[PDB]
Amino acid sequence: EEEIREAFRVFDKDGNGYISAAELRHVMTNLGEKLTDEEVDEMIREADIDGDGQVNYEEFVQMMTAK
Ligand SMILES: [Ca+2]
Ligand SMILES: [Ca+2]
Repeated sequence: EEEIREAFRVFDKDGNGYISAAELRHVMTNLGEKLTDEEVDEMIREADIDGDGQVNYEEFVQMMTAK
């Protein structure tokens, strides 16, 4: 949980409590993963359950902790 929360805070550059798709591109691109805007749209749409177009802490946990 702390690893996921700390990681979630690391991607929330503005501390808004929500990770934007472009923010995902920043972390994924520097993390060594280069995704296109559509590939991130797929990850956002799959992890975005409220269709808000962004990943919140609960969605991030399920997407990375998808049991
Ligand atoms: Ca943010
Ligand atoms: Ca969402």
